[PDB]
Amino acid sequence: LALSLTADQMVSALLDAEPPILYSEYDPTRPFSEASMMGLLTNLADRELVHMINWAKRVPGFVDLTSHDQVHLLECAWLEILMIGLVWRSMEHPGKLLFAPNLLLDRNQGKCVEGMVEIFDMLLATSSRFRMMNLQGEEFVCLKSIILLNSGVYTFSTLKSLEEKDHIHRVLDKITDTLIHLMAKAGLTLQQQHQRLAQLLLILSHIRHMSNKGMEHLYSMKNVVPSYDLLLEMLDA
Amino acid sequence: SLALSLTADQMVSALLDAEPPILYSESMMGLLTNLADRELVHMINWAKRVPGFVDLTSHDQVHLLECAWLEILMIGLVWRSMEHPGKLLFAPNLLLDRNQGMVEIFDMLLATSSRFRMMNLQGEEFVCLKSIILLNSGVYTFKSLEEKDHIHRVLDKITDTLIHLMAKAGLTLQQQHQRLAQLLLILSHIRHMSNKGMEHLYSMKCKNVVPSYDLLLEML
Ligand SMILES: COc1ccc(N(CC2CC2)S(=O)(=O)[C@@H]2C[C@@H]3O[C@H]2C(c2ccc(O)cc2)=C3c2ccc(O)cc2)cc1
Repeated sequence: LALSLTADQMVSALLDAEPPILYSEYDPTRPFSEASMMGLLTNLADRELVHMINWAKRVPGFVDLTSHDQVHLLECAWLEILMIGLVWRSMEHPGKLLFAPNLLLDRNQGKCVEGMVEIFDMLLATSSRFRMMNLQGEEFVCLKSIILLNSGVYTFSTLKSLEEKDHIHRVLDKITDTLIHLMAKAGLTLQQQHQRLAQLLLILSHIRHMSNKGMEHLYSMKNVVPSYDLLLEMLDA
Repeated sequence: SLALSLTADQMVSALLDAEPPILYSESMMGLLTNLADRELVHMINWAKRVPGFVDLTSHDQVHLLECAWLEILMIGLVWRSMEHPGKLLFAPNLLLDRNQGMVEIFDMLLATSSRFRMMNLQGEEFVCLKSIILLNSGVYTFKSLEEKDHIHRVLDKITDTLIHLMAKAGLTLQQQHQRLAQLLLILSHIRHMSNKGMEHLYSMKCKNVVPSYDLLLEML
């Protein structure tokens, strides 16, 4: 059904699929230690993951994939999705990261965990870049769906496999069409439309980078990462 | 900036003419390190000819190269291996396949090579993509505000260059932006491959081959 959506139907589907805003655990002891703060973020992240599978099942075209390739895309994308959501929540709070409405952290609180100030600096800079470009909500939900479909597609010798990759790349093309259509409705010229598209997609490489760093530093300290069976369990419900 | 007055055809001509030669190979990590060592010297001199790159302070040029150096090598590899399905053409005399492989990276590099082949990636588009990698990889990690604004204009020029090439080649508008999106989403997998390779380099204890900031400033 996904490839039959017009642009505006794609936007509506994605908007209505949006996950809820969750709160951090209430009145934790502050200030934080390294362990306690990581406990809070791990607890929030784990609760956001249930809602991210609900959201992914509603991304047009996702369900058409085999459960195996659904899990694979979520394994590859889950941190990038958590991170772009964090950056979007944080746009209107310059200098700060809004992990939850009750958990707004300034730069110097990232120092609690050993090398998580560097990722904080990267998330803040991305939020400024979104604020500069005046990223629109309809653009964000498109970008977040691109992350889900694109991040894992390149590491899927059966003929079945080529069919899903083509189906991926067809949905991605449709979300590209959708992004362009929103820009044209906004009133951007063709040249501005092309430049803004590239410039939203180029930011995705940095979000990949941040995600890879996040994992990397995490390890240099592991089991907290969600397992295949866990993602696959949650999917089957 | 004369970079910002360039037409699409001047931009391609500048990048095509700055293309480094394909070098030859002459322990498998030793061979690759020797090759990469020689590849680097050409990449600095190539980066200096990317339009709008020398208008950056030497501090910012180094930061971009430090961020982008392994993505640039990797995309070169993928481009050389594109007509050798199943194999990676590290050099005309060092063509390897999966068995010789670091199997994780190899399969990611091969999948990237197959994607470029599936899309019929053109050499004019190739050079455009490497320039983007160089200018985009470290711009978010950065006087500072004039610098970033300059880099985003040059990036807009390369976008215009890519779109112009497609328009010539006969693609419709819808095919043009779809084309542009597919090329740019591949860059995000190249960044991922660079990160994997980078942590792997350190995992195998060879964290000395990563050119440092000072080394790049010196070569520059
Ligand atoms: C035996 O163990 C291994 C562990 C890893 C690998 N890797 C990829 C495996 C092949 C699929 S890799 O990602 O670490 C790294 C990127 C690419 O392959 C390596 C390499 C390089 C870079 C600088 C060095 O000083 C030395 C090696 C690469 C490279 C060099 C030149 C070039 O033009 C293009 C790419 C290989 C062997």
